[PDB]
Amino acid sequence: NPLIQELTQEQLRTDIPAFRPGDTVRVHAKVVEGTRERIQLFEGVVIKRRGAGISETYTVRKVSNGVGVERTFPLHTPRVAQIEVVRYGKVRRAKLYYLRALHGKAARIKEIRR
RNA sequence: CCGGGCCUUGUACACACCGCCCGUCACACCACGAGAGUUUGUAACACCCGAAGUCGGUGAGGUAACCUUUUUGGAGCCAGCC
Ligand SMILES: [Mg+2]
Ligand SMILES: [Mg+2]
Repeated sequence: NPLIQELTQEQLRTDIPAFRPGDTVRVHAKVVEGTRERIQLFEGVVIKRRGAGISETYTVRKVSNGVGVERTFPLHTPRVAQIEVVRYGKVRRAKLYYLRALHGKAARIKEIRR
């Protein structure tokens, strides 16, 4: 594990803010077609971060057209150019898996301003 | 017994009782009903969820007009939230 950290330190990334579960975040996710490269903004609430160092992943939930969507990303990708936090929600949890069963007015996170 | 004539009478008969005519069945057609159910539609009702929008309450964030010091603070407004 020390060797692991020493190896993976260079591919670790530092443009990340210290965001949490509960807080809304936009991901500038770039997708690749081979001929073009398009960034698209996936906004959503963060249900979980999990992992250590470079195995750290986080998921982001959205409700596009009445269909709950849930998109996991590794934290340290070159294919995610920016991670904009836009609300600092308050929760008493780390894993917000209760949000999968709710819809809308009950699935609302209480913003803090901090 | 048959036939004929005269009166009268009843009749749903009038090529006039060798008349008329009821009902079932067979055949063909038509329309309708009931029917295990199946399929559409309307209109409400009881709950759940709930867009936009008005209204109400908040608004430590943002804010050229107003008052203030002018060096900034306020009033008000807005985003946003409920
Ligand atoms: Mg006879
Ligand atoms: Mg019928």
